[PDB]
Amino acid sequence: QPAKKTYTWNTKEEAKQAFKELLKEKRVPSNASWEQAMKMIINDPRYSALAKLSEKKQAFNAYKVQTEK
Repeated sequence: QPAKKTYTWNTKEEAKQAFKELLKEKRVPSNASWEQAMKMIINDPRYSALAKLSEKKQAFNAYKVQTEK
């Protein structure tokens, strides 16, 4: 196809994993707002790892709690 490469997810852990790993690669800070983290991660196809934005936010919030303390 005329474009970049797309990722594919089948298990909730894999999709949630790409979203969390997506924030890690985006260096999202633990104090980033869903807007800053979501945009920095949406630019990446990993954002498609989650079909619901509510789960996308839970993974982002969990991502900050995993890179804090």
